[PDB]
Amino acid sequence: QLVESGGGLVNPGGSLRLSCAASTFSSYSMGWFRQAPGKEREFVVAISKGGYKYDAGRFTISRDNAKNTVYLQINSLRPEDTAVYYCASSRAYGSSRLRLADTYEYWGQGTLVTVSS
Ligand SMILES: [Zn+2]
Ligand SMILES: [Zn+2]
Repeated sequence: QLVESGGGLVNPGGSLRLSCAASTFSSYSMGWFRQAPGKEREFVVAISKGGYKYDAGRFTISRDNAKNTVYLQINSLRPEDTAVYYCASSRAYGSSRLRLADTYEYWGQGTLVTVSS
């Protein structure tokens, strides 16, 4: 029900906007996670149903309910940022449990971001 878009080749120090389009979006808290080469999964950032954000300050989140979309902005890319980025939706209200993958029920396919130069 979720599709991430926008990944690609990007420069260190650059900026990148990813989008996660949802197929009743307003009733879900939305989170972004990432899996880098080697690393295990990392929480990135989440925005609750109510509009409140939970952070892991280069990664920011907005939700356009009227476009059924959540955006991840990465400002000032770093080599650590090479990863597949996953969007996820949870039926939970906002809490620090939105930093945990186990809280989410629906997930996207991921979009790959490669920091290079
Ligand atoms: Zn914060
Ligand atoms: Zn809009």
